Amino acid sequence: DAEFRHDSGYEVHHQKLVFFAEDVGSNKGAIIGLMVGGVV
Amino acid sequence: DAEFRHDSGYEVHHQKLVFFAEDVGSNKGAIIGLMVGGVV
Amino acid sequence: DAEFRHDSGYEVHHQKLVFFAEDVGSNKGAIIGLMVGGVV
Amino acid sequence: DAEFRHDSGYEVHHQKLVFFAEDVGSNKGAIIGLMVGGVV
Amino acid sequence: DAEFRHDSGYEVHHQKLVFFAEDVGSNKGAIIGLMVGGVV
Amino acid sequence: DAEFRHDSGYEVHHQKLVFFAEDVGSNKGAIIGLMVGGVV
Amino acid sequence: DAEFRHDSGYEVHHQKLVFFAEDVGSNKGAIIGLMVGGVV
Amino acid sequence: DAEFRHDSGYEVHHQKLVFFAEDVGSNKGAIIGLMVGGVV
Amino acid sequence: DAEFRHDSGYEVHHQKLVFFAEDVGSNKGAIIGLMVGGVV
Repeated sequence: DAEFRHDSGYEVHHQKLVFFAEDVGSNKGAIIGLMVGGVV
Repeated sequence: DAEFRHDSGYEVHHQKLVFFAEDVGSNKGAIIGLMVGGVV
Repeated sequence: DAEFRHDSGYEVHHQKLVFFAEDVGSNKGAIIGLMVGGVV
Repeated sequence: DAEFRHDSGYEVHHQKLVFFAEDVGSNKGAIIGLMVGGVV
Repeated sequence: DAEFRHDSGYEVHHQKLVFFAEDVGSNKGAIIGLMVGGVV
Repeated sequence: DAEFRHDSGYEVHHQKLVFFAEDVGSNKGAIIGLMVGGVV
Repeated sequence: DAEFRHDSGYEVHHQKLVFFAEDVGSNKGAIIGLMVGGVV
Repeated sequence: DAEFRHDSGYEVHHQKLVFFAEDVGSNKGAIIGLMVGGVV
Repeated sequence: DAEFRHDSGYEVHHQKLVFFAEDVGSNKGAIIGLMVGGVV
């Protein structure tokens, strides 16, 4: 029979990162625009 | 028979990150725009 | 029978990076534009 | 006679756009920053 | 007589665009930074 | 008589574009930086 | 004797700027993102 | 004796700028992204 | 005795600029990305 267009394209994400493990916390500047595991 | 378009595209997310483990808490600047595991 | 166009192109991502493991936290400059595991 | 500076610069706007006419409503991502007919 | 500076420079805008007329609505990514008919 | 500088330079804009007329809506990537009819 | 890490990095700011001294107030556009003497 | 790492890197700022001293205020466009004396 | 690493690198800034001293304020375009005395 007639088969119309089927919607799809499911997203799936799973990261695993380490940030600032062993480090002093002196007067650090301003860090930004930082992002991971995804878009926008 | 006639089959109309079926809606789909389910999202699924699951991260695991480490932030500031062992570090002093001196006068740190302003960190922002920080985001992970998702969009926007 | 007639087969219309089927929608597809599902995305899937999974990284694993290490950032700033063993390092002092002196007056570091401003780091930005940093991103991984994805687009935009 | 003496003529001081006259204030002016009146704004006027009038658009006409079509957004999402005939389209399924599956799991669409997040659209933003979208704006028209004006500033800011 | 003496004629001081007259203020002016009136803005006027009027577009007409078509966005997403006939298209399925599958799992579309995130569209942004989209703008027309104006500044900023 | 004395004629001081007169302010001017009025802007005027009017485009007409077609975007995504007849096209499927599969898993499209992320489109950005898109802009027309103006500056910035 | 043993001397643990001492917290420090005190901030201090003091500017002095002039904005819009002698100027008419016609239909000025929208100015934003304007900031000084500090971060964020 | 044993001397552990001392936290430091104090910030200090002090500018002095002139903006728009003697100028008419006609229909000026939209100025933005302007900043000084600091980061971000 | 044992001397661990000492945190340092204090920032200090002090500019002095003149912007738009004597100039008419006609329909000026949109100026941006303007910044001085600092980073980012």
